[PDB]
Amino acid sequence: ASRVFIVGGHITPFVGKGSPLFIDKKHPDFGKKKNMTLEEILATTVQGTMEHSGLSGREGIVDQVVVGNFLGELFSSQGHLGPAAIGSLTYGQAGSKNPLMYKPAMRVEGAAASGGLAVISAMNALKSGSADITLAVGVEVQTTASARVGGDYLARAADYQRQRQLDDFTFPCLFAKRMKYIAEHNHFTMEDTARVAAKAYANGNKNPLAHMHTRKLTFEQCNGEDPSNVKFLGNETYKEYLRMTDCSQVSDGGAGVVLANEEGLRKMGLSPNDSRLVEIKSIACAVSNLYEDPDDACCMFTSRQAAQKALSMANIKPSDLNVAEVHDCFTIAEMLMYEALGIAEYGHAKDLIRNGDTTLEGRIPVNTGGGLLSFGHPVGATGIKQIMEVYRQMKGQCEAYQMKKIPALGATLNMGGDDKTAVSAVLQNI
Amino acid sequence: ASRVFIVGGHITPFVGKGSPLFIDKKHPDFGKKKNMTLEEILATTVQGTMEHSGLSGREGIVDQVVVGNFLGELFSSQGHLGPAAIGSLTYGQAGSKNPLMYKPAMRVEGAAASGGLAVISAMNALKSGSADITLAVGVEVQTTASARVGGDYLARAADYQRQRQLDDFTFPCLFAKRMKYIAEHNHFTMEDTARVAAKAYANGNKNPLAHMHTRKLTFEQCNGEDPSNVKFLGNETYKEYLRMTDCSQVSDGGAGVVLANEEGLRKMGLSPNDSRLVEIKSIACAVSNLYEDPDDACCMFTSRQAAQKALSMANIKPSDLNVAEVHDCFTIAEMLMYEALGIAEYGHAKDLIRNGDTTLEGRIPVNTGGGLLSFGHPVGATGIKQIMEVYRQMKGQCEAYQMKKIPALGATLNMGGDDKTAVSAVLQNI
Ligand SMILES: CC(=O)CC(=O)SCCNC(=O)CCNC(=O)[C@H](O)C(C)(C)COP(=O)(O)OP(=O)(O)OC[C@H]1O[C@@H](n2cnc3c(N)ncnc32)[C@H](O)[C@@H]1OP(=O)(O)O
Ligand SMILES: CC(=O)CC(=O)SCCNC(=O)CCNC(=O)[C@H](O)C(C)(C)COP(=O)(O)OP(=O)(O)OC[C@H]1O[C@@H](n2cnc3c(N)ncnc32)[C@H](O)[C@@H]1OP(=O)(O)O
Repeated sequence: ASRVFIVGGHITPFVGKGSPLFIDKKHPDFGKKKNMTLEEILATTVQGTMEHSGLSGREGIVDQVVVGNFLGELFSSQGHLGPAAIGSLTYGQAGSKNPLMYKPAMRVEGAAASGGLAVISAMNALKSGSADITLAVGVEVQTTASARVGGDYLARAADYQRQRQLDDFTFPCLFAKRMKYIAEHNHFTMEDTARVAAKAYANGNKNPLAHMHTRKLTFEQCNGEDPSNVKFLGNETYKEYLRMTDCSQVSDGGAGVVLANEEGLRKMGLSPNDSRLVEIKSIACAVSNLYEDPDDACCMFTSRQAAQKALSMANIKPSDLNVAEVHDCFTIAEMLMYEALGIAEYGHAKDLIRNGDTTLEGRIPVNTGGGLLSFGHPVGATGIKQIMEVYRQMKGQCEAYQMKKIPALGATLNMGGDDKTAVSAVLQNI
Repeated sequence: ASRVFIVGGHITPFVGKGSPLFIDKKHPDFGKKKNMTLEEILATTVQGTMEHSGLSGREGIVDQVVVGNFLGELFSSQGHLGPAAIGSLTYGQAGSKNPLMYKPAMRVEGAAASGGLAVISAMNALKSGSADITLAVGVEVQTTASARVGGDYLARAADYQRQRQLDDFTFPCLFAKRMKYIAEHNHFTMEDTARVAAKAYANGNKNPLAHMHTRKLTFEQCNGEDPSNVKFLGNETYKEYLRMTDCSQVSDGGAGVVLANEEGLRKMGLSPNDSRLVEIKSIACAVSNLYEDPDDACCMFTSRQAAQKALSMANIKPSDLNVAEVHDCFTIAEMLMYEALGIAEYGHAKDLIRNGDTTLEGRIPVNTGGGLLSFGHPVGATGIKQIMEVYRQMKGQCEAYQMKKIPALGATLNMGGDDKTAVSAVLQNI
C-alpha cells in the first residue's frame, strides 16, 4: 500500500444571492461587471491549487487531473470538463505554453458526491502506478438560473421519473419528507435542526469565504420566528417540515487539492514528514439503489456504510476524531450525518446538538467554517472543500474559526442524492 | 504490474430512426409499447454483461461499477447513474435481494470518450488493489429529442461559448470545417469519405445489432451522386463538405465489460490462459485544451498521443495490429484515425481506403461491425462497444462479419469532442 498525501489546495470564495461578492441588482457593479463563469471558476481553482501546493512553474509534474462537477451541462451548457481543466492553467492567454497538454483528464459525477468521487479516482490512479501526483478539482455554477429552474436541474440527482412529481424543489421536498417521518418518531425535532442552522451561521460569520458570511441568524430566527423564514415548499403533505434556513445555499465556487504518493513527494523534493502534508489514511465509497428508498428515514444507511468502511480501513473509532466535515445539504442531513459517522448513536444526534458537542468549543467540532448551510454548496466542489477544510484546520490556516487544539485526526462524509452515494475519508495530520 | 483481463461482456442492439427495432409509425407496437428508457437500457446492459461473463448468481464478487455516459442529464433528465447501476440487477423487482448494495459506483464523462474513460477507471481500481473484478458499462439514449435539439446537447462536448454559433449541428459542422481544410490540402477527398461510408454500411448489413443493419447503400448513394443524400448544414462556409451518409447515427444502446485481475480470475475459478479471456495489454488517455484548436486540421494530435502511449506501453508497432476499432463519428474522422493510430502514414489514409486494406477482406480490418456510422453511436456506450467488438472478433463470435483469420492483437481508439479527449487500448488474445 502506497501512502497518499495532500500536498495543498485552494478554496474559492463561495458566492450567490446574499453575498456582497455576488453581482445582482443591489450590487454597485450591476451592469458593469459580471459574476465568474464556470470556465473562470475552474481556471481560478486550478491556478490557486497549483500555487498553494508549491507547483507554480513546475505544473508539468502533475500526472493527471480529475474534475468533479454535477450540472455544468445544464447551468452552463458545458460538459467535457477534462479538456477545460487542461486549458485552465493558461485560461485567456491563448497560444501560451501549457505544461498540462496531453495528460489524462476526466470528469466524474455522483451528484453532490462528485467532489469526493474525484478524490477517489485520483487516489486509485496514485495507488495503481499510473500517476504519482494528481490534481482533483471540483467546480459548480448554479446562479445562472432561477431557484425553481435550478430545482429541476438538481432533481437529476433523484430518480427523476419516480420523484420529480413531488415538488418543483424536489430535493428540499425529499428531505422535508424525511423530517416528517423523523418528527413523527421523535428522533429529533425542528428545534434541533434550528440549532444546527444557528451553529452553521455563527461559524460562517467567522469565515470570509462563506456565502453567508455577512448573515447573522439567532436560534429564534432559525426556529421560524423571523417571518422572512418561510415554509416555501408547494407540496402540502411535507411543507410544514422545511424552512428556508434549513436549506443549503445555491452557490458558485471551486475547490482543489494536489494529491501525491511517496514517489510524487520525492519528485517535489518533499519528505513524508514535511509539515505541509496530511495523510489520507483511508477513503471509501458506498452506493445504494436509486430506484428504491429504505423505510427508515431516520437513518442514512449508505453514508453510514461508507463511514464504517473508511474508519475500519484507518483502524480508528469515531470517538478518535478531533474534527469532521459532513454533508449538511439540509440541517436535517447534518443531524443524520452525526449518526452515520458514528459520533452519535442512533437517536442521539439530538444530544450532541443540545449540548454544543459539535460547536467550535465542543469535543468534536463539525463544519467549522459554516458547512453547506453557510459556507455554501457549489455541488461539485463540496467533496473537495470538505477535505481542504480539514487540511486547513490541521495546518492552522482557518484564522477566526481555527480550532485551538490542532486536530490530529479528521473525517469527511460527502453524500450524493437522497443518501444514494456516499464517500468518506479519514485524514491524519503530519 | 497486475495483468488485466476481459472476461466477457455484452452489446445491446443499437436503435434509432431507420431500425426495425425502433418503435415508430412503421412498428407493430407503435402506440402500444415505448422504446427503452435509459434505465431499461442500463438494466439490460448490466444484466447481459453479468450473464455473458459467467457471473449470474454470484454478482456479489464484482467489487465496483463504473458507468460511462455523456448526456443523460439532458436527454433523460437523469444524472447520478452510479446508484442507477446499483439498482440495475433487480430493475423492476421491488424489494428483491441486491448483491451490489453498498459497492462503489460512479459515472465518468468525457464526451464520446466516456466509455473509454470508464474502462480506464475500472483498470486503475484493479491495479490499485481496491478491486479484483470490475464492471464497466456505457449507455446512452439520444432518440428522445430531434436530431437538431440533440445537436445542441452534443455541443456540450465543444467549447460551447466559442463554437456553438457555428451551426445548430455543432459537431457535424466542426468536422465539415476540418474536411474543408483537408480538401484544400488534397490530404484526402469526399470520394474517399464516401468509400468509408460504403464500407461501414456493407459491414453493418452483416451485423444484426447495427442501427443501420437493414439499410443498404451503394457507393453512388454515399458519394453525392444521389441528391437525396443531403448536404444538410446551415453554415454556408462548410455545408458543401458533409453529406448525411458521412455522419454517425443518433442511437440508443449500451455496452458492458467485466474486467478482472489475476486475483479476480482466481475468485471466478479461471486460469489466466482460459480461452474466454483477452488481455488488455495497455490503455492510455490523452487530453488537449478545449479552448484552443491546432491549425492543422489534417492531424488528430490528441488521438495520436493516446495511440502512441498505448502502443509503446504494450511494446508493439501499428504494423503488428490484426484488427482495430476507431472513432468514426464521421467518415472524415475514420480517415484521420487511420493516421492517428499509425496504420497509415500522414497523407496515406487515402491509400488504405482506395485499396480495401481496412475492409473485412483486407490486411487490417477496421470497424468490422459497421462502426459509429452503421453500428450506431450511443455516445457513452461507444468506448466499451469498441473493446467488446475486438473481443468478439478474437473469440470468433461475430458470425457473418467474423474475420478470415482470428486476430492475435487489436487496438481501439475512442475520442471525445473535436479530438480533445482520446483513449486507446491494446488487446491481446489468449
Ligand atoms: C441531495 C444530496 O446529495 C445532498 C444534497 O447535496 S441536496 C442539494 C441541496 N441543495 C438544494 O436543493 C438547493 C436548496 N436551496 C435553495 O433552493 C434555496 O437556498 C432556497 C432555499 C430555494 C433559497 O431561496 P432564495 O435564494 O431566496 O430564492 P427564491 O427565488 O426566493 O426561491 C424561494 C421560493 O420560495 C417562495 N418564497 C420565498 N420567499 C418568500 C416570502 N417572503 N413569502 C412567500 N414565499 C416566498 C417562492 O415561491 C420562491 O420561489 P418562486 O418565486 O418561484 O415562488
Ligand atoms: C460530442 C462527442 O464527443 C460525440 C462525438 O463522437 S461527435 C458527435 C457525433 N454525433 C453527431 O453529431 C450526430 C450526427 N448525426 C445526426 O445528427 C443525424 O444522424 C443526422 C442529422 C446525420 C441524420 O438524422 P436523421 O434523424 O436520420 O434524419 P432526420 O432526423 O429526419 O433529419 C436530420 C436533418 O437532416 C436534414 N434532412 C433530413 N431529410 C431531409 C430532406 N428530405 N431534405 C432536406 N434536409 C433533410 C434536415 O436538416 C434534418 O434536420 P431539421 O429537420 O431539424 O432541419
